[PDB]
Amino acid sequence: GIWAVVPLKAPECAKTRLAGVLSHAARQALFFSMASHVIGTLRASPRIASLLVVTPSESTAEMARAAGAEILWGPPDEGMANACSRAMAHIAAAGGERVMFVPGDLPLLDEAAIDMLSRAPVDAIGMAPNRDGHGTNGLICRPGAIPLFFSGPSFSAHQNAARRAGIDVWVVRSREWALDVDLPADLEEFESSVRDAKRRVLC
Ligand SMILES: Nc1nc2c(ncn2[C@@H]2O[C@H](COP(=O)(O)OP(=O)(O)OC[C@@H](O)C(=O)O)[C@@H](O)[C@H]2O)c(=O)[nH]1
Ligand SMILES: [Cl-]
Ligand SMILES: [Mg+2]
Ligand SMILES: [Mg+2]
Repeated sequence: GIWAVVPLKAPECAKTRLAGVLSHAARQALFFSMASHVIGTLRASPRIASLLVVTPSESTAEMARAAGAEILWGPPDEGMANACSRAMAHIAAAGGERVMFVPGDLPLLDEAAIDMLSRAPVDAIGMAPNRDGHGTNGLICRPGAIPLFFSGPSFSAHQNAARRAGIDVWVVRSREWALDVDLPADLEEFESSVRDAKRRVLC
């Protein structure tokens, strides 16, 4: 009985840390591409009972419904932590057993990745770090086990929240969880695994 929660911005103010290397339109294109991939991946997962997108944008909300998500309104520019917290409280009020927070910028995410994080015991915090190992690209818990600390040194914050509460932690590290696209270096790493995949799978 896992609810998946994908927080998503307005497309006109998405991936601001790529504004040096992509145009306004190139950032919208990458934002939508990655988000319907994340949403579509969770939607096809036999492990995801329900799928909620949190967004302030009619544009984002229509794309998300079309990909099969239910929609929760959030105000703009509150950050991932408060958008996920809003959803967690709605899901908790509504009887939700477990919730998995997944950002919309994981272009390599697969069924294998969802399955592994969903195999954390119900009474633990499941936690998937980013490539530099300071951030959090997935967390699954009982609604209300810890408060949320997404963005910045989030991995540290989550681990410390679990320690304080004496709650077990299951860390899941993989190529597919770790690469979120925020920075130019991140986009190039994405581009580079997509060329590897032409060669390995095709030629
Ligand atoms: N509804 C709502 N959605 C938002 C908002 N702010 C951003 N998001 C979404 O939260 C997700 C991650 O934003 P991003 O800039 O990639 O965060 P990042 O630095 O990688 O760190 C987050 C997490 O991965 C971590 O490492 O702790 C994306 O799907 C954003 O669109 C917002 O105020 N409202
Ligand atoms: Cl974004
Ligand atoms: Mg990110
Ligand atoms: Mg990140």
